[PDB]
Amino acid sequence: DDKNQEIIHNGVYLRKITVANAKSKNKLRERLVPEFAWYDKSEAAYAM
RNA sequence: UAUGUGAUGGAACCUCUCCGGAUAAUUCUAUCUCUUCUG
Repeated sequence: DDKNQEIIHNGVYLRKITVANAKSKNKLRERLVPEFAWYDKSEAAYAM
């Protein structure tokens, strides 16, 4: 995909979200965060 | 809009005095961006 005026997220996976602390253990963990299409349609690293 | 037997006003140089001057290498590396949902 490419950039659009609708700016609706179309993506999944990548990145490890940092938690705002946890009840048991506080450490980095990977989550399936939604993301927007890159703007490449050096235009090699972009997300939302 | 004068008044008459009498007008050198062509009868007078806006003249004189004062450095557009002083100071400045056309040079060059650390991020940028804020909301994530109990995890």
